[PDB]
Amino acid sequence: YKDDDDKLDRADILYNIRQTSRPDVIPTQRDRPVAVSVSLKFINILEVNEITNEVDVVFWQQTTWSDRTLAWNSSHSPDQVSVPISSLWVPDLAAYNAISKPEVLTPQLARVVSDGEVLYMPSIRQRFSCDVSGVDTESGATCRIKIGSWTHHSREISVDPTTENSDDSEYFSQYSRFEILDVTQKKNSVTYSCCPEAYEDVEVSLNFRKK
Amino acid sequence: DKLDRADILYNIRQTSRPDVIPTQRDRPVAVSVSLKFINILEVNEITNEVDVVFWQQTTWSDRTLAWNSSHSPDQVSVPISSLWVPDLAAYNAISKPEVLTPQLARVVSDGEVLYMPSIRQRFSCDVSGVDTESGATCRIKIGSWTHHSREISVDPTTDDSEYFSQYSRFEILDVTQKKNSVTYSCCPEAYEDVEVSLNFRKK
Amino acid sequence: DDDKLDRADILYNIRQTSRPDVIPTQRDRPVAVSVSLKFINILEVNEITNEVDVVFWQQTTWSDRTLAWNSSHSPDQVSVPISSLWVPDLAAYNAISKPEVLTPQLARVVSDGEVLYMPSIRQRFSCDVSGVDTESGATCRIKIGSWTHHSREISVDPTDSEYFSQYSRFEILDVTQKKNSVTYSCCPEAYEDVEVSLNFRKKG
Amino acid sequence: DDKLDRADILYNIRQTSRPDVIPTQRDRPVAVSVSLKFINILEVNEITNEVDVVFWQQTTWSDRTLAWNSSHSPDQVSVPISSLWVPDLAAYNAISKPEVLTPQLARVVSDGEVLYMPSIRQRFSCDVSGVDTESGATCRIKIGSWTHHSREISVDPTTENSDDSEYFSQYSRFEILDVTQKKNSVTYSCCPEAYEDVEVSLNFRKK
Amino acid sequence: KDDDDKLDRADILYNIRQTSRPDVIPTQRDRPVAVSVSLKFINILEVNEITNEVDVVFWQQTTWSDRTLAWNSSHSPDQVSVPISSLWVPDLAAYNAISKPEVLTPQLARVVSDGEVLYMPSIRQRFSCDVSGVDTESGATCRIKIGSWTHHSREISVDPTDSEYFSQYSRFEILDVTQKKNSVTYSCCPEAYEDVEVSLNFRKKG
Ligand SMILES: COc1ccccc1-c1cc(N(Cc2ccccn2)Cc2ccccn2)nc(N)n1
Ligand SMILES: COc1ccccc1-c1cc(N(Cc2ccccn2)Cc2ccccn2)nc(N)n1
Ligand SMILES: COc1ccccc1-c1cc(N(Cc2ccccn2)Cc2ccccn2)nc(N)n1
Ligand SMILES: COc1ccccc1-c1cc(N(Cc2ccccn2)Cc2ccccn2)nc(N)n1
Ligand SMILES: COc1ccccc1-c1cc(N(Cc2ccccn2)Cc2ccccn2)nc(N)n1
Ligand SMILES: *[C@@H]1O[C@H](CO)[C@@H](O)[C@H](O)[C@H]1NC(C)=O
Ligand SMILES: *[C@@H]1O[C@H](CO)[C@@H](O)[C@H](O)[C@H]1NC(C)=O
Ligand SMILES: *[C@@H]1O[C@H](CO)[C@@H](O)[C@H](O)[C@H]1NC(C)=O
Ligand SMILES: *[C@@H]1O[C@H](CO)[C@@H](O)[C@H](O)[C@H]1NC(C)=O
Ligand SMILES: *[C@@H]1O[C@H](CO)[C@@H](O)[C@H](O)[C@H]1NC(C)=O
Repeated sequence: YKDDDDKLDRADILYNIRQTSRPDVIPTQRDRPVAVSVSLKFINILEVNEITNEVDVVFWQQTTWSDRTLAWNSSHSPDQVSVPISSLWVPDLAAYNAISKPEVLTPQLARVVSDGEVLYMPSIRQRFSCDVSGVDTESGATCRIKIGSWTHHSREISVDPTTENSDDSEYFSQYSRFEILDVTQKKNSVTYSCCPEAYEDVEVSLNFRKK
Repeated sequence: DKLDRADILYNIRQTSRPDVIPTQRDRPVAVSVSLKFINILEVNEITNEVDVVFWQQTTWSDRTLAWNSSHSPDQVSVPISSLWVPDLAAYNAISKPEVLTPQLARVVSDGEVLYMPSIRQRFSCDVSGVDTESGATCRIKIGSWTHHSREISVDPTTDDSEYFSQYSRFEILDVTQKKNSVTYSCCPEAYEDVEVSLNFRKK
Repeated sequence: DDDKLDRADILYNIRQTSRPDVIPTQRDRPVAVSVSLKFINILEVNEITNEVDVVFWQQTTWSDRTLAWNSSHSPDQVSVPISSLWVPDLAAYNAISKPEVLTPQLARVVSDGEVLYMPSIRQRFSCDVSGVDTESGATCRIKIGSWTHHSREISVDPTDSEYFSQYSRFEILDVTQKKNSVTYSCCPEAYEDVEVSLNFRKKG
Repeated sequence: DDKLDRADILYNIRQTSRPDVIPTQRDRPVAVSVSLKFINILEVNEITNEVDVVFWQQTTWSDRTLAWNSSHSPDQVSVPISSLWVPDLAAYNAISKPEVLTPQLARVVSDGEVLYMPSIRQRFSCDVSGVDTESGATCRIKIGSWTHHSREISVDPTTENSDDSEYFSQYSRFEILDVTQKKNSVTYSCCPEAYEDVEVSLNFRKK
Repeated sequence: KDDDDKLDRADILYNIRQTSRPDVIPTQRDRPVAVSVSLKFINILEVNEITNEVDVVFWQQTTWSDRTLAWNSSHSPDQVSVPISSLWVPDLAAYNAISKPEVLTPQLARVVSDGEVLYMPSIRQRFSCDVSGVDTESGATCRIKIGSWTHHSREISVDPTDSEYFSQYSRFEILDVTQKKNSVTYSCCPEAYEDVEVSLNFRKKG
């Protein structure tokens, strides 16, 4: 703050974050799962198949977590900096019903806050297999997207689904063939017969309609 | 906590040889492959081609990666570039395997390594009778590309209802796997591969 | 100017001072980043889906005057791979494809410390196409800003078809680039963005 | 087998192996053998004269500086091809990048032979006329080095096809009739020297 | 006949990487670097009559010299293959390309012992150009601008030069190909940038 556009300060913070960050290791502070907070803000619904139950969409994946080893006294340093994600540890998030690669359309940077929180918001385009039934009714279709960690169980990573549907058309495209009805993010946990340990995910329920 | 996990990752990088196969004694390295399908995206009966998504459940061990986890974590997530991985290939594939998931493996304390990419990939196989109640049966041949049977053995394993999409255009009747071997006129040595047979039909 | 030795040394100097991940802010002032798009063709237009497939030259310029040298007996500009430089993390907010880059990824660094960067980009967008079969034409807006830097770190300044292709199915009516400000009911600080207005139509 | 034997052989290869320099022993060209074994014909366009196919590029050449005594050690190993010199093979009538569908590894034999066989999907312009008849279409593919003279790289075409059935998809909408490979040396106004290739001729038709 | 001393080739390659400067224009004598560019078309695949776009495959014959790479070819090879990773290469771009160039060949060059570098990627790119009368006897006449992307004329000068490499199975034939020197000057920047106009005149067959 104040002296925020201090280039030397910024260089040093980044040097520090690199001396300290370990990108392949989960920043479990203590014992608790890393609380990974995830929220999708959709931008567009591009392609929709009534027949094959497949949607093409574009969403901003608002993602956050803390690694307080990264932290620093921002008394006379800047409050945040931007850091290429290849430098930081990043939750290994994935969509379990994804049917195409997550396509990132944005620079792969993240903000680190002086308190050790990281804000990561990539713009993603991706296809899913989900219920497209009734997309032309006016109760609308409801497409459910499941996202959590691919390899870290619940005692290692937990998903917080805190989200608001009020600001939703601050994000969505005025020019879509579709319109958003509601977005519902519910936290739940999934186990698997083969395997111990429950994996936290957020279930993002996308309610939408052809205009 | 994470200084343990950090140090376990250091040990893995010390010992691991991502390019050399971890042969115990003079035994083959035993690889378990088990496909659990999630989607069947496209199917052509005129060309005999299929576009599927599946979780490739894979396990083997390297005991040199093992550690005493009395008072340290039991497993850790590790980037597969740091480990040896079986060089597996679907012999009858017709697209590159597109991996949909972070390329991370789980390394267990005993030296077991758990790796399971979600894969999207296209195959040429028998689609005759997809529109029929008895369904088409498509076999996918997965084995090692460079290691013959004395270096790598591929052992199948395993139920399917817990993975496959309800919203699919198709349903799964049955998925069965069997160990198979591959030889060639030109080439001495046999190659193990698992034959996954996907029996399926339109809803 | 072309004395090769001067050039290898200027590039060595730049790689010593260049901090490719750190913003070149000076005097606790933002980095000023002029952006201007020069459209080069409009390849595919879809009026049912409101998507446009365009190819454009993105004139980008800003300065880091630590990179400066005394060119009194030295070349005034050099070409420098952008791997070696900080670059504004520009993104198009209503893009729907990743920016496919058709050109060598070099920049020109000028002895005064100004950096001239201009990639040819083909990218699909979600914009307004209604009226493209009308003489007043479609108007399609593209919003470009920094992805992670708010206004106090990065500013984006605003500024015919000397560039546009004469073999496109479409003709350009006008282009206007106004500097608008973005905030969200979410995050405190404003983001500086240049809204580019492309008014164009089909020929007939 | 024996892991540290295998590790050590890898170390040895990475000491001696020069991935960017041709392995010319006793000053004559590197012989490269090339055998294509088609796995499927996925798409043919009869009017645009283009075929899309899948094949196994059986490639072998020798690099004797790579050799070791295999009395009490493995006979071959697997090696990532980026640790090795590979021939710079190209298909002159290819109209798409080669899409390698398999692990990019090779087998180094203890006599210094390299064994490399990528599975490849590529599109070619060739003759697809008569694909619906039964003398068939014959699609000629031309492969050779992109930058090396016959004096630097030589191309062995030796090739059987009695075993075509072992490779080709039974479920293809086409059937192979024959595949013959002929060496062929080409000169260029550009350059003094001639560059060898191999014509592969894919005589095929629908079923 | 000493083209094959493998150790000799190792050392030349060693010498090249020591002297080479992959990100520095190799300007001799305060000359601009002279780059010859020459296209030998191979195919024309997807001509679209309405969008006015064509899809071509062509071998970009490209050459220039860097005398600092030169060695005595007296008792050593005349040329060597070298990865372009290790050499400077002109930042050439097709100004009216609407797709990225897709290089279909190993990205190597030949360095001759005089410092001449021969570089020829086979390329497959999509262009926005005049495709009027493709199925007439006059043909379509599609022109392609290829120049340095960041170097002006005092830095790089681009110089020009049948149908001997064009595919007979193409649905098109080549009438003529002409290549002209050219400049350019934008109401934006002072200097002029040299380019090459390549004029491909062609038509459907029959
Ligand atoms: C509360 O919502 C969030 C939760 C977690 C992480 C990020 C956000 C977030 C950040 C955010 N910006 C900062 C930011 C941080 C980091 C990366 C990119 N951006 C602002 C902004 C402005 C213009 C383009 C893009 N992003 N904007 C929105 N809508 N949400
Ligand atoms: C027999 O089962 C296996 C055999 C070998 C390897 C993996 C498995 C396995 C692991 C597994 N998970 C852990 C894991 C290990 C490693 C990588 C990713 N995941 C659970 C889980 C849950 C939610 C998303 C993802 N993975 N889940 C399933 N179904 N199978
Ligand atoms: C206002 O003009 C600009 C502002 C900022 C950055 C670049 C430009 C600019 C540069 C420019 N050239 C130099 C250049 C600099 C750097 C990179 C590429 N090119 C000339 C030229 C000519 C033929 C192809 C390409 N570029 N041309 C145009 N029209 N604009
Ligand atoms: C005459 O045979 C060849 C000549 C030259 C190069 C390779 C071969 C070759 C090798 C070969 N295998 C070894 C190998 C070496 C290297 C890479 C992959 N494989 C076995 C095998 C069998 C099933 C799938 C994969 N590979 N199989 C066949 N059919 N041909
Ligand atoms: C006037 O001719 C040229 C001018 C400038 C640059 C290249 C050439 C050139 C070189 C050339 N060959 C050498 C070479 C050098 C380097 C890379 C690839 N090849 C021969 C050859 C052989 C087989 C495939 C391809 N090219 N062939 C043709 N047609 N043109
Ligand atoms: C941060 O630094 C300031 C220096 O003025 C100091 O007063 C303050 O106590 C420090 N805070 C912490 C938590 O160390
Ligand atoms: C592992 O280490 C613990 C102490 O850390 C020791 O008591 C034990 O004997 C060791 N071995 C096994 C198999 O637990
Ligand atoms: C640059 O150098 C020249 C001579 O080397 C000198 O005359 C001049 O004062 C220096 N500084 C500037 C800003 O030109
Ligand atoms: C191989 O090794 C053995 C023992 O090291 C040695 O006696 C022999 O001469 C070597 N060469 C051959 C061809 O056996
Ligand atoms: C090397 O070059 C020099 C001068 O360019 C010449 O005198 C000599 O004949 C050449 N060959 C050898 C072997 O020195």
